[PDB]
Amino acid sequence: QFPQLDPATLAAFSAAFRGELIWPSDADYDEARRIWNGTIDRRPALIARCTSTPDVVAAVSFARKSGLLVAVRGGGHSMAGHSVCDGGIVIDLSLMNSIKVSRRLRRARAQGGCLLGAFDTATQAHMLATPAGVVSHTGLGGLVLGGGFGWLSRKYGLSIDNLTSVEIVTADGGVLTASDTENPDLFWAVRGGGGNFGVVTAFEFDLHRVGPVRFASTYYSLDEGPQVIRAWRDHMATAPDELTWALYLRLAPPLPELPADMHGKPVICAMSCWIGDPHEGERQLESILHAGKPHGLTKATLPYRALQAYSFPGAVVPDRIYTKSGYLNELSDEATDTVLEHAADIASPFTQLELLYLGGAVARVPDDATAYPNRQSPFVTNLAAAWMDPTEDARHTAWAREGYRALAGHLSGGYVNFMNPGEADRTREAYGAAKFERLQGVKAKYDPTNLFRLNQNIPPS
Amino acid sequence: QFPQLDPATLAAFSAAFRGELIWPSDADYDEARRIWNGTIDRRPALIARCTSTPDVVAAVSFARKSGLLVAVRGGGHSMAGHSVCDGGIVIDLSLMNSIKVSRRLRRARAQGGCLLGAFDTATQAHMLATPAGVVSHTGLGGLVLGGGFGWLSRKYGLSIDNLTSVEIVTADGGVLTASDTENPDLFWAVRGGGGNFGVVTAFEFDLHRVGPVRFASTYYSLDEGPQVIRAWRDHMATAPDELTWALYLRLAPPLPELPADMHGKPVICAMSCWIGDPHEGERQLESILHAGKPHGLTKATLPYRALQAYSFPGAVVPDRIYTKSGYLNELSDEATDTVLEHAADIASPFTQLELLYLGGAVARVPDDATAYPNRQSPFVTNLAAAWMDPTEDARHTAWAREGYRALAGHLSGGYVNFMNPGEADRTREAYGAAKFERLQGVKAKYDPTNLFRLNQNIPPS
Ligand SMILES: Cc1cc2nc3c(=O)[nH]c(=O)nc-3n(C[C@H](O)[C@H](O)[C@H](O)COP(=O)(O)OP(=O)(O)OC[C@H]3O[C@@H](n4cnc5c(N)ncnc54)[C@H](O)[C@@H]3O)c2cc1C
Ligand SMILES: Cc1cc2nc3c(=O)[nH]c(=O)nc-3n(C[C@H](O)[C@H](O)[C@H](O)COP(=O)(O)OP(=O)(O)OC[C@H]3O[C@@H](n4cnc5c(N)ncnc54)[C@H](O)[C@@H]3O)c2cc1C
Ligand SMILES: O=C(CC(=O)c1ccccc1)CC(=O)C(F)(F)F
Ligand SMILES: O=C(CC(=O)c1ccccc1)CC(=O)C(F)(F)F
Repeated sequence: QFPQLDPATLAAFSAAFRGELIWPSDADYDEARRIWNGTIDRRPALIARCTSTPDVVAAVSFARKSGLLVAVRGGGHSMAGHSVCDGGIVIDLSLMNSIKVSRRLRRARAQGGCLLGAFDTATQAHMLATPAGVVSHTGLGGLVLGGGFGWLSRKYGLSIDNLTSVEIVTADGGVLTASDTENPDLFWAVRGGGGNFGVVTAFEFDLHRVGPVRFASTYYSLDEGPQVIRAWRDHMATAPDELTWALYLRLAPPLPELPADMHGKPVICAMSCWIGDPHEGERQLESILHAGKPHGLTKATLPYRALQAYSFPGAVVPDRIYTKSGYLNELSDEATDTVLEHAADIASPFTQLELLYLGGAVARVPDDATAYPNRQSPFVTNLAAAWMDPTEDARHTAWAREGYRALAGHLSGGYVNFMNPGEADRTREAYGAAKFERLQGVKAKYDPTNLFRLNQNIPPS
Repeated sequence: QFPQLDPATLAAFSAAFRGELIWPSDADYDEARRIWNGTIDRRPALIARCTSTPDVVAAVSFARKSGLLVAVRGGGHSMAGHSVCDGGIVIDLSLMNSIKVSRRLRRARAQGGCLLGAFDTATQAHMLATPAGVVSHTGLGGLVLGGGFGWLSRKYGLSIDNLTSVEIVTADGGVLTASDTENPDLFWAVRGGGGNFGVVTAFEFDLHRVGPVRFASTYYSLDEGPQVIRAWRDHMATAPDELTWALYLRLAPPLPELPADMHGKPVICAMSCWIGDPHEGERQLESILHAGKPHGLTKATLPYRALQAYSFPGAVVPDRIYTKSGYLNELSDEATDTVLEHAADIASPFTQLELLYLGGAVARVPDDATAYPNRQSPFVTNLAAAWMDPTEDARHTAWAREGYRALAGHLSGGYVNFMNPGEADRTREAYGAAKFERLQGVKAKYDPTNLFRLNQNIPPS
């Protein structure tokens, strides 16, 4: 926490760095070191808030020279706690939030510290968008490096499927460009390979015109769980790419649109949207809403920016979280029953057992085209425990691990961006052997000393 | 646009500036010089995209030494076209979008180029907010310096009512902090006096906790205008601060929630929200939704960030705009009829005649406490023509001027941030004589040469 540093290499860093430095003695240190996963309580020797690419070069080089463990932070959403370290340096990108958008080229260049909501605001000024995650204050950086999925993904692919280049700072302090035509081996690896290869300071995306979206959210009783889940699974198998429909098993929020009868009881929350014409969307959504008897139905026609901002309306931000996630190639009636049993046990009002259906454009990309594994598995399930009181940690964590073990014969792979702090050992199985090995080769080339290891780490071959 | 610059002056600027320059021969120049108001077609000698406070110091000094007319650009929303100039320099802040939020202090520091949606994203990560306008890609900078109102204003005031300090670069290249206790004269003047005093590079705000908001929008036939507008004005006179209710008279958008037979015909779109508990909001919104026969009702409980992203769901971004706006102290039956007559003539599908009710917290601040005038007028009307085809300019512009002139006996003052490119002469009546004199005094002190004059301009002394 107070390691001895070399005064000469500290002063050279300071001279070369235009951003802000936050030391352990500083008033803002305890807030600056907090990340969204509040179970993670670590104490860096230094937080370096970078403001440009040359800042990130100076910070990488200073870390390498001084032997400080490197954490990189974009939006601080790491479910595994990777964006903070004990006794090392946090290369904190959160002030590097600039976005340039060309309407004529349908292109955006976003800095590596952007939040999604900043990005979506900027592109939507021109009625443009590209796929990203569903919660606005997530970081672009970590989300994209792992793949990135959300409402636009069935239609337009993963975030990475719209990424045309990056600017990246490597472990040796060099600044590279990677694209299809420049360092393409690195360009393959960053599209799914996390922060293993360097600090991405700029991302360039192709964009799509996305106008108003018909959206619906409704809640179903768990008494109708099997019918509603089976309807969802069957429907999604043949659904237009334009339809996205997700199920969140959770206690019913105390909202005025729901009867007070249901508040605080486990329910299915179904969220759906039509990426396309809203009149068509109204027809499509009406056709799926009666999977069970709907309660607390909200339907609206939203700019895409508002769809992105919608998830989720609650009164309190959860402090502590723990997640267990995997993909499924099929969701059987037996797995459905398992999901429903484990959902009925949910204790916290912030916890959700999520059932997502990807496929569509995501699955049309060939498997070997990027480092993102599992494109062909259309289901994702995430036991997303969240709560407030640290004395409850063992109970919440146990719930998520029990549900995972019960589902484990159905599950395959894992999204690197849903891994928890204990899941370092899941990397090889997440990627599979052929991808894991190709990534190790890229690692050997670009980060042979594994300078960047606070991630779902790929050691160099 | 191709002026002769001094090589020593230019070189000095180059050495001190770390942002991006855009020259007239560059491929991105025509896109970079476009502003939201597409009727404004100007060709600067240089666009300087600043990335830091020192960048702005360098651009200001360069402009002063070179005699280049200065445009300052935040989000580019100027109804008057002030953020681009022929032959001068645009000090372009749009890459200065960083925001730091302290949850524990309930404070945000935001750079002068931020978009609202970026700010709201950042504060909402903590369930915090402060008031700002209702269209997410508006710039923070110009909106705040003229006062800044939106959904949170009846409860929490203008943006400026939550401002605690600014960092500002003045005409002589100096960097100052202004606050209640530091350069307080300047701090008075920036709260409502526009960009007249310098380039604001950072704004610091107090924040509030703002959880889910109950929201409604519904459309009434314009045949019910008399009763709807009467209900609105009478209800708002005694309404809780928590209620905000605005009327947009427009052609009905072709949305699936509306019957096809109302598409494209004159209606009143009413939008309302309760800033407070959502069960209470449901009861309050239900009580006002029958001002006329409601059609196309949308009711939702939204995160405040989604409320901010909502305005407005349309499929096309209007290229050309023209606004005429004023305040009213009261809204008589005869003014009501005048508005309704003028609204029945609307031609473009993007044009709206807006009727806002402010009051609440905005009117509880003493009139002399900031440079914002007209606090005690609760009504704002804005004839906001918007269209696509340049051959239609004379027609749309006439509609707006005609409605304004018909209302002018009822109107007082004017919001500087709704002024059109032809309204330079409205500055003294907008502020009133005492405020305008005090502002000229502050101007003589901080901008004695009127270097910053692309704004609703206050000449010194
Ligand atoms: C509430 C919430 C909702 C989410 N929803 C979705 C969703 O809808 N879809 C989805 O796909 N994912 C989603 N996620 C998961 C998310 O993709 C991961 O948590 C992601 O890693 C977050 O990125 P970040 O920059 O915010 O996180 P951080 O904790 O800052 O970083 C995560 C990892 O990326 C690295 N990193 C970050 N920025 C850079 C960079 N610029 N260059 C190099 N390395 C970098 C870090 O070193 C770390 O290894 C969500 C997360 C949260 C917490
Ligand atoms: C679609 C739309 C919706 C709007 N809705 C609302 C609303 O709900 N509420 C409301 O109050 N207003 C609203 N407005 C009006 C708005 O407040 C003004 O248009 C505002 O001036 C825009 O600021 P900007 O930075 O985007 O514009 P710009 O055109 O970049 O700047 C406008 C003025 O401010 C100066 N300037 C900008 N940034 C700075 C800075 N950092 N320091 C010094 N000078 C600066 C410029 O020199 C210029 O004089 C809206 C505008 C638009 C176009
Ligand atoms: O739902 C998500 C995951 C998701 O990406 C998604 C959700 C709906 C539609 C498309 C994609 C965010 C979330 O709450 C999580 F906890 F899982 F992280
Ligand atoms: O009509 C508005 C709305 C506005 O400021 C407002 C709207 C609702 C509540 C409080 C304030 C401004 C705007 O976005 C426009 F450009 F059209 F003028």
